[PDB]
Amino acid sequence: EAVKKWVNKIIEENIIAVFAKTECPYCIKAISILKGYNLNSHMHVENIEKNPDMANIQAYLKELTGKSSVPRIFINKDVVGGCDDLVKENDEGKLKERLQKLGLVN
Ligand SMILES: [Hg+2]
Repeated sequence: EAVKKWVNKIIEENIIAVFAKTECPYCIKAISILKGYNLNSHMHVENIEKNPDMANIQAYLKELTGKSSVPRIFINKDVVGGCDDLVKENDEGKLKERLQKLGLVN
């Protein structure tokens, strides 16, 4: 219950929520792509490897998204997925569309 509520609060209180691990190039790449849209002010990155409940958090992320791996990326509570999903959305114009709908890019 407590772990789920904690994860939920991160997803619900930040428009852009990224769950990450320590020194992971795909975490770093995804976060850099998002900051390249000047999303810093509405982004929260949570390092779940530096957490005693990493496995619980990952299991819940898999319940929510189908995958336990990080990075795990949510935008306005919608599941984006991992860095590869973000790259696809970015290259194909979907990411910009999402952000436009949120007033985050003009
Ligand atoms: Hg990627």
